[PDB]
Amino acid sequence: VNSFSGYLKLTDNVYIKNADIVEEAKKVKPTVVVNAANVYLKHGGGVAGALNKATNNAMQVESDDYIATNGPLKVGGSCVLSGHNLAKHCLHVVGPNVNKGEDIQLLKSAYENFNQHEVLLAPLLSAGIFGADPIHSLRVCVDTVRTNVYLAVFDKNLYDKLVSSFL
Ligand SMILES: O=C(O)Cc1c(Cl)cccc1Cl
Repeated sequence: VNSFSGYLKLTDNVYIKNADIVEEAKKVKPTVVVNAANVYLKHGGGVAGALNKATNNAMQVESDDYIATNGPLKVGGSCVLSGHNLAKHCLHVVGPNVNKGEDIQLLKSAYENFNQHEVLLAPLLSAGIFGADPIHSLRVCVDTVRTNVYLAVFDKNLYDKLVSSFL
């Protein structure tokens, strides 16, 4: 049993809810919250901007030190950093950004990072400002992640379309 409440069960291991990932993290304090990161860990907008704002910019300060030491992530890659006030850990995962022309096949590689964690609160990778089709992102998630993933979808309209269209 875990703390997550109000989710619809899609599969054995994948759950979904219409929720603000920031407000969900604040309530649950999950072991792992996933950030929709870019390779520079520049948390300007979308999910990353919202998570970072909720940490009062402490996520960005930590991230800048990580990049200064290690250099940029790979598209499809990840790093584990602090969850600050939101979670124990933040798994920063880089899905391909269609608005930069990145290979959508890298979305499966991105989701494979989730398998290193038994339970996660996450957004749909590569959707939102990254430009991918969220329906596709959900299919790749279900067909790739084997650990228990709780997906937060902010827009009620997209949430309802993801559920209604789910095979
Ligand atoms: O949650 C939403 O409504 C839209 C959304 C964002 Cl903002 C970021 C990543 C994935 C998705 Cl699906």
